[PDB]
Amino acid sequence: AQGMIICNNQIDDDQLKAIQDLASLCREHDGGTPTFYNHLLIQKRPTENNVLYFQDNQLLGFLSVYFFYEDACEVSLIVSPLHRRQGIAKQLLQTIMPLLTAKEMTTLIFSTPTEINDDWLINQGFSYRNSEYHMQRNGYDPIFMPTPKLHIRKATEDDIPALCAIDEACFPEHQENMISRFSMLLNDASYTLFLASYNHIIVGKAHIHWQSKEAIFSDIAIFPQYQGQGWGGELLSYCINQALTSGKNKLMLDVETSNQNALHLYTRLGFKTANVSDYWVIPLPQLLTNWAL
Ligand SMILES: *SCCNC(=O)CCNC(=O)[C@H](O)C(C)(C)COP(=O)(O)OP(=O)(O)OC[C@H]1O[C@@H](n2cnc3c(N)ncnc32)[C@H](O)[C@@H]1OP(=O)(O)O
Ligand SMILES: CC(C)(COP(=O)(O)OP(=O)(O)OC[C@H]1O[C@@H](n2cnc3c(N)ncnc32)[C@H](O)[C@@H]1OP(=O)(O)O)[C@@H](O)C(=O)NCCC(=O)NCCS
Repeated sequence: AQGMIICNNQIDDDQLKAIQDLASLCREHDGGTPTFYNHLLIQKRPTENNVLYFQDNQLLGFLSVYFFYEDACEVSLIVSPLHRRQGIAKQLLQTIMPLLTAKEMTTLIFSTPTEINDDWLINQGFSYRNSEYHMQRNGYDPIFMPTPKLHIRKATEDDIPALCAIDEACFPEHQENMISRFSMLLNDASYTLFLASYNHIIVGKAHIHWQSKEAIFSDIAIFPQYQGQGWGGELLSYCINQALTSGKNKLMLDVETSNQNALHLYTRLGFKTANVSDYWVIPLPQLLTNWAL
């Protein structure tokens, strides 16, 4: 008999592959997994945010907290489907709550696989917020496009006013960091900000972040006034074919949404939903009375 609880501030390489093996076992049974931020896990973070639960040399539970907002934190938590309703989740949370009360936390955000937990979550005071589709296009075949009607080019530092017009109309979350954020993106060769123009009028954009064997798509936008014309599909088509020409076949795209109709164009250019996570909110004091402290 042996139980062991490790609480640290950085996931080492072998711990990471134990965590990924446990997560894959949960994907086997749950149809999906919570959202993990691997770059944050393997980073030396200021506090002890990771909790690993072992039983006879076996990783059975894992929790990590991410401090994104001010009074809110995101929690990714998994327990071996073969060892559930044994209190492993309350043990992991008991471990982390001293850190949470010290940071003055008031609200917890849990990422969860869809459907399977809906009824007991809502019956315990959790509130659904949104969902996230982690998409991948893995085919080697390019997109065969009709007559191109857009001119598409890499944005230089001289397209900032157009980039800021696009952001103002589509990405209000960057309002007051926008010029300085663009100045760094445009002077980083691992980022390509594609500008789409129809008859010399700029109609939208899309970002590609190049990695050594992947390409990460983000910040796709067509102005609402221009969204009927087929330009969103042409722009994204062009970016896909650019990544394939560049020798990257793992194309990533993450979409936060509460309705699946925001997936129509992407799935139709060959992206598929590799994982879906739901995000539920609960007041911290309510969680520690429904779960014994
Ligand atoms: S201020 C602008 C804010 N930006 C966003 O919210 C970013 C995400 N969406 C977009 O930038 C545009 O909605 C995209 C997805 C690029 C579509 O632009 P377009 O409307 O120009 O693209 P097409 O005309 O080529 O495509 C029409 C086809 O696909 C589905 N569609 C509409 N809206 C979406 C969204 N939001 N997500 C996925 N698919 C979407 C449609 O089926 C639309 O086709 P129909 O002919 O309308 O059936
Ligand atoms: C829930 C999970 C995260 C931990 O489960 P666990 O170790 O089985 O949790 P516990 O045994 O600590 O039980 C704690 C509270 O679970 C709630 N809970 C867990 N599973 C539940 C279920 N299937 N139905 C109702 N409540 C459940 C209860 O309040 C349980 O309380 P009780 O048994 O004392 O009444 C596990 O089901 C899992 O890893 N699921 C997949 C990942 C996921 O959904 N993460 C999101 C968590 S919000």
